[PDB]
Amino acid sequence: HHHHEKNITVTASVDPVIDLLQADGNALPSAVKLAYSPASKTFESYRVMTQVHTNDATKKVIVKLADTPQLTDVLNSTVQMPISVSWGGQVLSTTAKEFEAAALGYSASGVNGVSSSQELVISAAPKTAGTAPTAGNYSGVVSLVMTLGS
Amino acid sequence: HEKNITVTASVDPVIDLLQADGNALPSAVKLAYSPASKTFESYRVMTQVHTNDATKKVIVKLADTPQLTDVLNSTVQMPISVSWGGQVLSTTAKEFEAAALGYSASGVNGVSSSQELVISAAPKTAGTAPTAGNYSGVVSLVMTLGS
Amino acid sequence: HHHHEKNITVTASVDPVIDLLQADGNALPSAVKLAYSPASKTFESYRVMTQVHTNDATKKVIVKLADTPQLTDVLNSTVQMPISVSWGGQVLSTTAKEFEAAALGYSASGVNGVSSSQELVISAAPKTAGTAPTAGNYSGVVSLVMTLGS
Repeated sequence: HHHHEKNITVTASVDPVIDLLQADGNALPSAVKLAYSPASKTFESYRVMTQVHTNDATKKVIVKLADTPQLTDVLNSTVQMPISVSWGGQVLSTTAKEFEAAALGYSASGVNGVSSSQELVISAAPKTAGTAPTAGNYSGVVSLVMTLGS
Repeated sequence: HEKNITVTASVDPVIDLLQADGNALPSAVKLAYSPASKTFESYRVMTQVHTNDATKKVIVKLADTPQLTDVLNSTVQMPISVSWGGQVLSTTAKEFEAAALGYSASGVNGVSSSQELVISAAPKTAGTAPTAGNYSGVVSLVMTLGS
Repeated sequence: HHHHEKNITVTASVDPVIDLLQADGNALPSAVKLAYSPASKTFESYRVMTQVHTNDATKKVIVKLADTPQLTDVLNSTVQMPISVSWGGQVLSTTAKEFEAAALGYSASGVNGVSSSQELVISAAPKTAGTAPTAGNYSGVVSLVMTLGS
């Protein structure tokens, strides 16, 4: 008699060669929010455990940021705070870092092609410590580029 | 210091499917594809029927056959599959008897025992990777109370 | 080689003086969805554990709502279900309530400038008490305003 409808939008970003997924099998979120503490004068970092999945485990995994990430006041371009990104214990930047199979622990993981868990950390700090940031809403993009080759 | 929290709700006063933990189901899910295993990680959540009448059957169908479609290329699609209460769902409705849904084992009036909801997808051809891109689709659940 | 770009938008709402974070450090969510049960005829309350982070732990904290929050039918603005908000064991309102420093347990927390944890509860009720709500999609905003007193 009564008809109830429920629409759930399903999405996927597919890469056939390489991707970085959460260690729990989920997709990484497209957006994260960092909290700033007026008490500790620091941001609470975003930390997530991830695994690289690849279609060839004989190749090297190369990781770099497409650009230097910044939190920028959405009302004032001039007002910025740097973002720091670490993955698998390595500070990432615009200069590429190479990760070899042994170091990614492919054999350890237990499914072929998939790395051991590595932590991804995204965080931020004010440009100069001691000086509190200016109030506002801030935005930026961590552009993670990862390549397979050799 | 202003802090804004948007709060929403979708209300059905006769029947709804909620999470088994009491939360609402999400309006959207994101599925991860692994280039290593060539498969998608399924979305799995335990659910309960909440209903104004627990003596009726619950009939469940999909309004349309769900697909993941390349946002930039309509011609490139992958099938989505949906399971509920241990049954593969389709455009043809499945009937769940009131007794099967375990209302008397739940211990809460009008709340069914838990039933797993599974959404997943697979490449069009098994063992062959799909093409790179961003894909999207709707699972359109239709549930009715029998008379 | 093959390159896969993955862009993660990072945002922050920065307040230098005072802010309310989740008790685990993360930012509060920007949105919550309340379930309505046709079985119990109630909305499930959203509850989250929170801490005040402040640059002065000696000051009273004043908390109010900017407007009386409503769950309003997105198709009909005249169908409003009242939203109720409590924080730290107090029902909040557009009329301010004050929380003394001593009461917020800054000195019981392990951390300078961080209060003891305080529960935030958001819930709602039907437009007319004792009568089920009409089917629809509803939306509203809980605007929380918090300043330091004396």
